[PDB]
Amino acid sequence: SQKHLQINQTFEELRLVTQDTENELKKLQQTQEYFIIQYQESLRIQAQFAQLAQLSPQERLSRETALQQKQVSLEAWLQREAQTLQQYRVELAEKHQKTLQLLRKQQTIILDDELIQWKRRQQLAGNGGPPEGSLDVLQSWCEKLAEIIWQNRQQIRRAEHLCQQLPIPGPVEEMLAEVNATITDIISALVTSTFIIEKQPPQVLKTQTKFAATVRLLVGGKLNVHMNPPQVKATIISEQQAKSLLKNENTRNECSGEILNNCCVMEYHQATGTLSAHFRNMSLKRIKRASVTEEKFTVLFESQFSVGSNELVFQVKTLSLPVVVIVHGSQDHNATATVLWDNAFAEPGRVPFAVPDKVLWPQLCEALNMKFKAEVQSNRGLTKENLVFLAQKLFNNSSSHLEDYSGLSVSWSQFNRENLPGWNYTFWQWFDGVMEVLKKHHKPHWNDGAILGFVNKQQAHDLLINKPDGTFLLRFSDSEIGGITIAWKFDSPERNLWNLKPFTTRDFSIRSLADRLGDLSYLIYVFPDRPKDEVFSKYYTPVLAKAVDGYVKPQIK
Ligand SMILES: CN(C)C(=O)CCN(C(=O)[C@@H]1CCCN1C(=O)[C@@H](NC(=O)c1cc2cc(C(F)(F)P(=O)(O)O)ccc2s1)C(C)(C)C)c1ccc2occc2c1
Repeated sequence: SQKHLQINQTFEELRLVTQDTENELKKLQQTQEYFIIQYQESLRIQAQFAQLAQLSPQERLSRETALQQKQVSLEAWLQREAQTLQQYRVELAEKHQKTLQLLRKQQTIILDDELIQWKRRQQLAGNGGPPEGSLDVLQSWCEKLAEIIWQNRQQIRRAEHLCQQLPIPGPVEEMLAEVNATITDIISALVTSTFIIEKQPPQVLKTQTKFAATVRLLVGGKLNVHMNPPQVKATIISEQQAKSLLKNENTRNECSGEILNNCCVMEYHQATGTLSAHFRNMSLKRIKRASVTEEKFTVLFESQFSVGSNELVFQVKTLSLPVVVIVHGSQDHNATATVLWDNAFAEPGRVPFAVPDKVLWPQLCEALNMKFKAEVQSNRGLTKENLVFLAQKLFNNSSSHLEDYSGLSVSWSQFNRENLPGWNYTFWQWFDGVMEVLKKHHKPHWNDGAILGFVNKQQAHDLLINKPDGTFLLRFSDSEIGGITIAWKFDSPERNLWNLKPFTTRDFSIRSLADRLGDLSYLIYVFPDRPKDEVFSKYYTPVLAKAVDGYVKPQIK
């Protein structure tokens, strides 16, 4: 891939230049060590002058002049090697600065781009979007970042220890403080950012229901963390409690309810190299709520762990995607609309649960189509024609051209607060009502094309006129939520086009949609041409004999 293999180039380049500094560090370590032994030779030259100063000037003539020559040269060498030791120290800090600034570039790419892309993909998958996929790619990149930063951290620890053993003043001290300032800044960011929720908890959480979540740390294996697997504490929080948590204005263990099994320990898995806490049996015990259906909450996962050193401790916190809490499950219907809006229209880097008031119509379309396909479980989504029908209903306009609605904004109030033109419901109620009846028992029929649905009473009439005396279509009724009305043709005294009473799921519980179509004589050709028993053959109930009626084997009528 494009910037996928570009990452690997600037990753390998980091490992190469980090090895060059490793070579220069072991080299300087030797240069210094020799210099220390040579300095003791300079000290030992003087003590030699004392034992030399005993005998006659017959021996002292040669001894004192040779010892002077050896002391001058060694003293000039020690003085030049002393500058060399300092110059080399600087060149190592310059190199360490260079590989760290380059490491920051690669860090930001992994964390602020590829990670955010994964998290956005995850966000939209809540609304039915495409799956975000495995973290494998980002774990490998995070491990590299963790490894390279750790290597550079221990290198500058060793570089520092040499300086304390042999101090040389100047720029070195300040440049070393700067590399350390950067080194901690990089690890802190790397640590906090890779404590992520792999499998988010249910966004429409029903009280007293077993739910699950999975919080992975991407730098578990490649750092001194899996050795002591840390305890992770799940905690339900409010939208205000989250805005405070992020601005650092929290007050102790502030929260909004109890969670059974809200504590779990991370597990290290060899081969996968993954450190992950799978909260398999969580459950909501109670809630706080100072609309109920428009109330955002979040599962706050926290943990504390050390990274090798006893001093090096980090406190990690990650927030779940906003969840709406329900108790009776009856209001799942409206909860879904708030979650839908949030998952679709959340702005990157927003303050906790900041969604826009209005959005342009085709933005909302994208979302409705996304969720629609996902719910009815079919590849047949909302066509440009169906999109016009919903634009007509929502905006209360007459136009049949989709491009007309392009600049129009749907507010949250227009979507699921104020009711439609002359109805006892909102657009989301009508739309979700339709997905619900389809999903509940019409998934095959929708997929098979047998339910045109998104056509108005007029649209249906200006279609079945030019059709034989039994042609009919299936339509979504505007008056009865989740209702499917039949539009058919049959020439009689006054009327020749007819709209039968809409069927609600109640009616479908008694007799099937297919059992009801086959039950009616007049209905004989499904629109446009297709015969009735051709489209609904499959779904016809083969009346099976009862046991009470005395049948030893399964029989049909
Ligand atoms: C074996 N079998 C299944 C039967 O018994 C079949 C017999 N049947 C009928 O013919 C019933 C009996 C009463 C009148 N009737 C009708 O069919 C009449 N139709 C209506 O009364 C209405 C049509 C619409 C359409 C909309 C709408 F288009 F969707 P909108 O866009 O405004 O929402 C809304 C309200 C209404 S009221 C008639 C066709 C005009 C004669 C009938 C019985 C119990 C039913 O329960 C559900 C459907 C249904 C069907």
